[PDB]
Amino acid sequence: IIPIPADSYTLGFIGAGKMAESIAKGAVRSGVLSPSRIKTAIHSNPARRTAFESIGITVLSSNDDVVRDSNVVVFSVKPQLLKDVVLKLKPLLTKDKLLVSVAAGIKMKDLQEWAGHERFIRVMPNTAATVGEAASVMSLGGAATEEDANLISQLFGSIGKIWKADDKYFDAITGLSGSGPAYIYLAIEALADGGVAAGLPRDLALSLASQTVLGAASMATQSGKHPGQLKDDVTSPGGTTIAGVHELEKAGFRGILMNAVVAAAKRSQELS
Amino acid sequence: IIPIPADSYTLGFIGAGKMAESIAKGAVRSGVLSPSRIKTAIHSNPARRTAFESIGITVLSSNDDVVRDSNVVVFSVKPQLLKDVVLKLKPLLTKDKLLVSVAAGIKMKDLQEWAGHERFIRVMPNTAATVGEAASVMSLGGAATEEDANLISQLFGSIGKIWKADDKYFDAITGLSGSGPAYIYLAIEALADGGVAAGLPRDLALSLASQTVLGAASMATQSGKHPGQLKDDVTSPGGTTIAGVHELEKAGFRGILMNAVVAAAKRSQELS
Amino acid sequence: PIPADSYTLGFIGAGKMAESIAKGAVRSGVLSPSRIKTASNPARRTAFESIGITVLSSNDDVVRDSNVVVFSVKPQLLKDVVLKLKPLLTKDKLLVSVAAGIKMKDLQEWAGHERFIRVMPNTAATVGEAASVMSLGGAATEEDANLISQLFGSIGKIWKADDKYFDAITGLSGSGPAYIYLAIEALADGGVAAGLPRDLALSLASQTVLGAASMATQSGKHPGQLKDDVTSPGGTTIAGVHELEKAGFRGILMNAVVAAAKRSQELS
Amino acid sequence: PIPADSYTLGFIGAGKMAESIAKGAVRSGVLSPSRIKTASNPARRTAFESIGITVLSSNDDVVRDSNVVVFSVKPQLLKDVVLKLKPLLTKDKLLVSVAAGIKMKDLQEWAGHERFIRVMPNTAATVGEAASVMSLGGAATEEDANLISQLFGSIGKIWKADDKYFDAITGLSGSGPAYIYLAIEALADGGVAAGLPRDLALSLASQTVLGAASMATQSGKHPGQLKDDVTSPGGTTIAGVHELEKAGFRGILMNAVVAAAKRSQELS
Ligand code: PRO
Ligand code: PRO
Ligand code: PRO
Ligand code: PRO
Repeated sequence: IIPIPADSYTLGFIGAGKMAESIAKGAVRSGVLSPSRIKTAIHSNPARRTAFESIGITVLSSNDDVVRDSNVVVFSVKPQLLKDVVLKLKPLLTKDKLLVSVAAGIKMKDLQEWAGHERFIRVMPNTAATVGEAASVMSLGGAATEEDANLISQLFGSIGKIWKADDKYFDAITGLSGSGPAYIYLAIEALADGGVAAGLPRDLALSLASQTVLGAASMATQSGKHPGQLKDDVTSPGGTTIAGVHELEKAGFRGILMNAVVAAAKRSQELS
Repeated sequence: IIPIPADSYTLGFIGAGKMAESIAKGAVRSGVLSPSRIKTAIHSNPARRTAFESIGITVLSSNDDVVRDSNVVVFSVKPQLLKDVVLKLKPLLTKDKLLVSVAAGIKMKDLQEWAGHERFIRVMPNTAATVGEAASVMSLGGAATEEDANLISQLFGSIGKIWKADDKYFDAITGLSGSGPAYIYLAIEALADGGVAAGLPRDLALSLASQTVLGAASMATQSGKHPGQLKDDVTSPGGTTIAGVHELEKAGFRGILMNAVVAAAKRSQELS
Repeated sequence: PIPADSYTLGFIGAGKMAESIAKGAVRSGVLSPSRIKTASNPARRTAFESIGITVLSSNDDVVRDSNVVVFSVKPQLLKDVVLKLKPLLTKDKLLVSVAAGIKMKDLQEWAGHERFIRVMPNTAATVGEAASVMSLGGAATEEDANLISQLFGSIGKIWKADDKYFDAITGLSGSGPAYIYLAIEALADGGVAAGLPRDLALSLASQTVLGAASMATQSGKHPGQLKDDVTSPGGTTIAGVHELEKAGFRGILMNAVVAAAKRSQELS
Repeated sequence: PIPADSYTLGFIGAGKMAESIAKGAVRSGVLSPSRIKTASNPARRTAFESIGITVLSSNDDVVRDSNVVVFSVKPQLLKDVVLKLKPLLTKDKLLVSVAAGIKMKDLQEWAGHERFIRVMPNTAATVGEAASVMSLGGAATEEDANLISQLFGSIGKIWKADDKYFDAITGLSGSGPAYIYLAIEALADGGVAAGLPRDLALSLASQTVLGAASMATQSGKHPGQLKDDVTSPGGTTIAGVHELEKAGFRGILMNAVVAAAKRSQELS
């Protein structure tokens, strides 16, 4: 358990999907890494190979060599495949390498057993990694150090925001930050549909819906205010806003979003 | 109707509230122009005076003089006060001066009648101007030129996004981009409450809710995809996301947000 | 490997579905009636003979003379029919089941080999607009799959899917037509409620549904984008869409598919 | 009589609908491009020229050279366009409006005669599956009606109805497609909710809806009878139907048609 060189470490991606690509592009764009310090492996796909080569990253032909040449290894293969991929690589997963999983649903306990050591970090990002606005959370294996954690905070700080949480919260986090985008995509469509129902042109309605939601969320993220206080700031007496809010409350809007989160968290638990 | 000098115009703020401050700071930050080209008038308030002076803007003691010395005049007084303010200034509101109103609910027809001419532009921003992510729309008076329009698009561009729309759409716009932030503030709180209901710590739940909403909206604003396609991208077969979406649909979630927009638009129309 | 242009096809079970597949294959020229065989009912006999197909008197002989065998007997009877024919079901013969609810695992065990394809069509086979899905046994080849794609392309559209999805498919493409029959009737009733004559209302409802689905199948657009294209500002379409959304219309159709899939699973 | 086999057709308004009609009429051989003429975008010129149709530079000349004239300009513009052309709108020329919301009474007053037919198509014209209805001006002949049935039979189906029904028709065939687009999406979402892949779920949802509607349009059966045909005892289909009925599904689609019809009436 030698510390990972903060400025000079090499990063290996096992699994070359969208999420790996988003992390690699983000890390390069923000200067956390240069492409020469990143490796990935691809077998079947010439298209995925292009995506990585086109940003200056060397694509090797085996997972084995990616691991050998990497200080930090990020596993992003489909969850059902991960176990076998880890077991295959096990002899090369020496304790001087920091391992990271972004696989949905795979608990720390299992990651550590498969790898045979506890220098492992688990990250659950979400779909907004693509535009650098992910909501990510990380949990630490029993041998992951504070310096390991900071290294991974910096890496994933390049695709959005990142927080720390106990592994036991990850089902619930899945129902909120993992699944929540889709609740907001519905909301944006419905707002647009509402604008059209009130007489707006479709393109304007949709533009305004998206940006209105973006704006409100930015107010929430930056203002340091409770959401109740933000709602109080825009609800003028007997005005348009409070009329709309009242309809939401009549229908139990808040409860409906609570139910979604809860059901999704419950499904996450059931999928084990 | 001489064109406004694009590089050398002077700007006057009648009404020195948060919205005027935001536009002024933004314009200066982004280099659209220097504080020396900007004037505002304040009577009662030494605190509002500080806010403007502290960014290098000269505060005069009368509205009359602000207008005299300005090519472009932005009215941001409370809507109920606007009519009387305009009527008082009317002799000074000559056709060579481009007028702009950010007042909620005041129609172009009325602006033009009060001012006695048609070189008037109406801008309806929303509350996210504070963090530079406003959803704004502009309508043009009968004598406002394309160049006038561009001058305003550029002036305002510091506070968010701006779209052009007929004045007749503005009641409805109020129900969507004006009032919509409060719908999202409810949504953020409800998502947080949902996370806590599923076992998450409050601070994490709130941080995730806000950033999950921000991320989704960013995906919608940048991706070029229909919201339905974005939802389809994140709904894995039999997964957590679709379970949550299903609860939203069972409850008529989209129809509720439509009802809010429509009721708010209806209230806007009733408030005249 | 089955001869692509000269194979013979045998139908075990001579019901509506087998008739539809036979007629479709002939109409479209995939097959000539002389290349088709099938095996109490004089009326069913007529249906096959009337399109030029030879009706034999035993299942055994249909199998002997066929490269490809399609089983369309009632599901509860299939096991015994297959076990009876087993000695004749040699590996050079591609077997196909259209039986509702019978898993690939079971088909393969009954036959004693894995050169088996499962197809689940739906009721619209009758008018050549079936929504069908196929799963492949462990020894079914790509060429076997293409042969069956071509055969069932003659009665509608066909897609590939893992056998494990077949319960859920049943709740969507199997059961979905009924959801649409209710919708057509309710649309007609709606037209009448708004003052239209009944015959017109019904004609419009059916052809409106047909037209919309054709737009969906051919446009390459997401349904949401299609809905956006027709929803004029403050117009008639959006007013109607708003009533749907107030009532949770989407959710109700999701519930139907989910409950039907759950029932399919329970029926094993 | 308009010459049934040799008439020339003129499009005043060169939007999507006019393009769909022109392409349909050509594809099906009702017309050759040389027998069609049209007269706001240099891009729209390409769309018509690219299928062999001559674009003229004035509405006046389109009319002069046409036996049959189809008005597809935006409804608010139609009155002024007709009034401008009035001296050229002689009684030997059959006039047609596809403009939403414009009553026969008004069309006839603007044109100064009653040899006018009104057609309300819907969005599925683009794929040749429109649901259209026509009403006849006081001087439109049976032969005029047949000519227009044939023309619009090239973009889907067409029925006759009194002008007074056109608000309600709008709520049903005009607005209905969107109801179906929501249905298709919801059925796909339902499939995914039951475990299906998205692409398969969507493909199946669209084709299932297309198939069902084809059964309705071709079978000659009442929708209730078609629902009875697919609802097996205690099976998957009836479990899904039951969920629909628990929620009042039929009523919701009735509400949509009614509210849309009401809005059409309000938009005058
Ligand atoms: O609550 C209201 O009426 C004002 C107007 C839109 C934004 N807030
Ligand atoms: O739907 C699912 O299961 C995955 C996990 C969260 C986002 N998509
Ligand atoms: O939404 C509307 O008003 C138009 C007319 C029917 C189809 N779309
Ligand atoms: O209702 C049932 O169970 C069968 C299966 C789908 C079509 N009808």
